[PDB]
Amino acid sequence: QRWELALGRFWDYLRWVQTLSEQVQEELLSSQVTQELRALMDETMKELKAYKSELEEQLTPRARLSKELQAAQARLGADMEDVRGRLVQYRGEVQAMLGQSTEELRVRLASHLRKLRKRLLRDADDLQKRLAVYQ
Repeated sequence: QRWELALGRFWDYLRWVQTLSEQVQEELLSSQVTQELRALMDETMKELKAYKSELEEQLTPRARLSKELQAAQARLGADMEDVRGRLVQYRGEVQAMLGQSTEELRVRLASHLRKLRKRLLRDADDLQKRLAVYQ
């Protein structure tokens, strides 16, 4: 699916960001990372909505699976939005610290991202299965 490929590009970027290399940190504090993740997330949600709408339009006279599918869409979007939000929060916290060690913040950020990756795995799988049934 187009939306699955767009989600793949989001994943590809997130796996690099997780490393929290000094290059990642440069591009996080400059806002390049959060700008790019926003673009990747918006494309994923745009393609997912377009696909769902095409399926919708293909159907005849399920009404419950429809609301549960809307919820599965929303969960994926919320997962991606929370990845971005954690990275924006990290940047704001570092700006506030006058050059002192960030190490504790990066350990906490890395943990938030690992938990979000588990959620992304399960929420995308649920959404894929639900879309296939809906079709």
